This record gives sequence, C-alpha cells and structure tokens, in this order.
Amino acid sequence: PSMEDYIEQIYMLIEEKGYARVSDIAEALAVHPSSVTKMVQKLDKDEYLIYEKYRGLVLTSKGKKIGKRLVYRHELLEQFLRIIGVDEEKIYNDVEGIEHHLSWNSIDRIGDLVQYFEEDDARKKDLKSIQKKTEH
Amino acid sequence: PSMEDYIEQIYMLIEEKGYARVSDIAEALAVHPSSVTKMVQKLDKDEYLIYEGLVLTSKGKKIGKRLVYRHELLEQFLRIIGVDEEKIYNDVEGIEHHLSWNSIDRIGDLVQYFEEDDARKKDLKSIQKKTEH
Ligand SMILES: [Fe+2]
Ligand SMILES: [Fe+2]
Repeated sequence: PSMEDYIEQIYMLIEEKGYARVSDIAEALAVHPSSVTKMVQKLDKDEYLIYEKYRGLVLTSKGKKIGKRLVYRHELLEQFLRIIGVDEEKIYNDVEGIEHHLSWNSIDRIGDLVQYFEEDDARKKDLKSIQKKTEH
Repeated sequence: PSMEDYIEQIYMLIEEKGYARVSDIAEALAVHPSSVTKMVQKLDKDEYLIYEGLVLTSKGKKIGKRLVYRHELLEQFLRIIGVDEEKIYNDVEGIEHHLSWNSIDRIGDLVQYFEEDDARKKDLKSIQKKTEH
C-alpha cells in the first residue's frame, strides 16, 4: 500500500480502538508485519507519528490532520459513487483504487457535486431518469 | 505503466500515424525501449497484437477503443464538474484503469445529465459559489 494507505488505516484504528497495533495494521492492509514496521519507520522519520514505550504508535498533529483528510476523502468518494448509482458492491474497491490519485481540486469539485444532489432530491430523480434513457 | 496503458498508447499511435513504433511507444510512456519490448511480447502472447510492424488484433482494437473512450469520458467528467483544466489529465491518468465499468457507465450518465440541460450546469456552479464560503 501507499504511505497514505497506512496513515488512513492507522487513524481509523486509533478512532475505533484507541490504539494501532502493528498486527491490526498488517491485517487491515493484508500485508506482512515487516512491511508495516518499515512503513512505520518512514512515517516516524517524516513526523507523522511517534512510538511510545507504553502507548505504542501515536499520531503527531501532522499525522492526525492527514489521517482525518484521508478518511474524509474516502467517505466522500463512496458517497459520490453511491449517489450516481454505482452498485454498492463495487464502490469500495473503486474508491480504494482512485482515492489517493485525485487532486484536491477534483476532490473538492466532487464534494460540490455531492452537495448538488443532496440539496434537492429532484436532481437525483432526474439523473435516475437519464440512466433509464441511457439504458434503451 | 500497466498493460492498459500500453494498449491505450499503441491504439492512439496507430490512429494518429498509421503505425506504432517501439520508439514512439517508449517516448509516449516515458519508459525505456526494453520495457516496451517486454510488454509487447506479453501482449503478443495474450493475442492483443501481432508483429509482422506492430498490428492490433481485433481483441486489441476493441480494448484500445474502450480505453480511449474511457479516457475522453473521464476528462469530460472532470471538466464539466469544474476541475481546473491543468489538473484534469494527471487525475484521469491516475484513476482511469482503477474504475469498474459500472462506475464508468454511471459517470457517462452523469455527463449526459449535465450536457442535456445547461441550467443544471448553472445550478452546479451556484453550489460551488456557496461551498466556497
Ligand atoms: Fe480509503
Ligand atoms: Fe488515459
């Protein structure tokens, strides 16, 4: 996975559990613990996290800000694909594939588009109309 | 670049020039010629193309056309929703081969949604002005 993938998962585990165990990270990302330990070393050098003797891995403010951004980006992209009518089963893998390869410009414009549909259900109905007309 | 990247570029070159030289592919993909020859052999095995130079099989032609369509569609998508033009190409290159066909087709419907009534485009721009502040 990418550095972004590791920070995203670490932030989520701290939110869910209160801590991020190397074993939990390894299971979440489907990687070997050694891959995790190496990435953690990298994230420590770049000051996204530190390692305490008693608490284990702890995000710095830099890590927390990035993690929160990454979770937001994930959730937004799922909401986007869901609103435009992608089969739910496909959404997660599509988001995992694209999320870390989009500019903030694109993310923010996708945010505006999500707001566009959420603000008036009639727009959703019209889009549903179009889909039927592109079905033939 | 992936297999999809190689076929997409090979198809474009045949459409542009009438042929696909290894050197043109290597230049388009910012890779060494040897990487190209390796992929070409893989593509020849999978029956996407043959060498007689490089010629796409019907399988390769169908895939290449799908890939250019997907590219062009995703650029139009980002453009319609107001992404800065200078960002669109790199964003598409990054996402294009990681989307299901379901997502591509739904994005296609969304593009048609906006292109059919210019007022929808105006309303989206209105929201961007709200979400700005
Ligand atoms: Fe994610
Ligand atoms: Fe492309």
